[PDB]
Amino acid sequence: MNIFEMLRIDEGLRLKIYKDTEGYYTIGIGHLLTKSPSLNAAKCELDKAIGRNTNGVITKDEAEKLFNQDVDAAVRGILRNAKLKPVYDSLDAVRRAALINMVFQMGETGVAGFTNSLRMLQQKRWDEAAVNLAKSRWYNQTPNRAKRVITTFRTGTWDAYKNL
Amino acid sequence: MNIFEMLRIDEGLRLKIYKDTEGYYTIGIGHLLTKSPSLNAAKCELDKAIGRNTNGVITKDEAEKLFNQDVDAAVRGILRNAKLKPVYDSLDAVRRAALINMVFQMGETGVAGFTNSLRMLQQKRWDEAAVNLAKSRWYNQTPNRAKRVITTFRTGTWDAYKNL
Repeated sequence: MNIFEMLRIDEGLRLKIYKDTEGYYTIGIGHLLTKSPSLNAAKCELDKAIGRNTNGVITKDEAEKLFNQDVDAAVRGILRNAKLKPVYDSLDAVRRAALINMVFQMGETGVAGFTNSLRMLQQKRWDEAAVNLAKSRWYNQTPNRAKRVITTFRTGTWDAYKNL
Repeated sequence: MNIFEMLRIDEGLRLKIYKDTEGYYTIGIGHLLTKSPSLNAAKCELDKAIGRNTNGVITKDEAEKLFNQDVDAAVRGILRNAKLKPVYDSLDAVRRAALINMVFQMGETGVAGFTNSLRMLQQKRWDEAAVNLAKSRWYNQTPNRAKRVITTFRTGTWDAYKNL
């Protein structure tokens, strides 16, 4: 297990534009196209992301390339951010995947706002961090993935992703 | 006077996205970005049309390139269409500009639907064509330009664009 397998489980794979559970247009492995309610906006953003007139449908290799870029963007965002980098640097490889997962989903700015949870993870207070993360808006926005990500931070194991 | 000067008068020039009188996002010299109500859709379509992240603002040379492409697209659309080509081929240079003007605005499919007006222009019944065009939905959608374009078809002169 690693960050790629973890996110494949949390995001699933689609080759056509679809709306996530919050209503946002998404494609590939969790690639957010726009938060605009406009399908035409999403269709244009897709064409921009891929470099051709896709007519709303991508290939398997195109999905993999976007996923590679999106994971790298999350790591880049962590590394540039003064609140995220120290936490990332302090974590073991499994817990680093849980952090990248959160930034992949919510972005650098969003995750950097989890001030108290970040502090608890840096202090290695795993149980208290898990309790605190479960109070966040994130926990109800995407509950299935949030519970698995929190188990990962709590335990430092892949228990939540076993057999998935 | 020619088609370029004619359209500069009818469309005006803007270097930032604006909405036309029908509410559609437009830029440059009458370059329609989208009929979607979404500004985000329009912003993405602009980036696609130009080939860079424009942040909603283009250069004078970029406006000229889009205008060159858009006039050529209108001529290409006339030449491929069985209802438009015979009319175009029959018209003098001034009246051909009035026809290109209409196709630049409404598209090949749209203008090809003016069955009776097209027939009258091919038959050189200028007065009757002018009366008939003034009954169309186009005449009330964009009345200032429609009156000038109709004068051009009626007279075969540039009278309607003199000093503008």
